[PDB]
Amino acid sequence: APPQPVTHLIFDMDGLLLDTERLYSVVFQEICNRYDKKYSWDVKSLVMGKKALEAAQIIIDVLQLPMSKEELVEESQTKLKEVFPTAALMPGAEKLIIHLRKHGIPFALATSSGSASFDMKTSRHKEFFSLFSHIVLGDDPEVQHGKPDPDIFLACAKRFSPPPAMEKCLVFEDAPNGVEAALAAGMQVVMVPDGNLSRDLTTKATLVLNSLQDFQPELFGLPSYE
Ligand SMILES: [Mg+2]
Repeated sequence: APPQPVTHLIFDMDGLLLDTERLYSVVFQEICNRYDKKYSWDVKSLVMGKKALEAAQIIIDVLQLPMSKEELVEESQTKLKEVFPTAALMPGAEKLIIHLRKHGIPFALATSSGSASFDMKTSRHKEFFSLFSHIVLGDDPEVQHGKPDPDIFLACAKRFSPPPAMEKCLVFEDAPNGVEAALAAGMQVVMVPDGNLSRDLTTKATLVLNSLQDFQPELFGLPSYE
């Protein structure tokens, strides 16, 4: 469907604004390989956008790992805490966010990451995340399930004042679960997937781009870059 104008933007964090998915990947690969299993792209495609416990359970079930979701979360989080602060902004992220800010376009963050993980990941980036109108995290009491459940995006949209119609919201996502959550919420979505994701999982979004650098805001009725 052709892109329609929007007034409010909602961003994913992991893999979209920050390069944190590579950190998850290295840690889960190390754990999976102990058990002679490969933490592969098909598995990643299932768990990106999920809350930590949800993701862990899926990894365990799909790869048949001999652990509980609680054990996998505890171990992986212990390892990830050491490296989360090294997260870096993705290409085009700063340019876009600063542009939206200048033009007073409301935008917010909607991430399945919990509080502690968010705090660690954003250690070097507090000035960037301070530009968001508001932030909804995965441990928000209003949000029961991770993506592809639409609740995190619905909750995020409802916290703008005044709240927009969902159809005037534009989501930015790197993950197929996030694309599905946006569509289920009645929102348009720009996907910026890793090119290793399958064709089937990267042909559902309103627009699919190789980089945020390629996003043309005017396509959605927003101001062009200066
Ligand atoms: Mg993501």
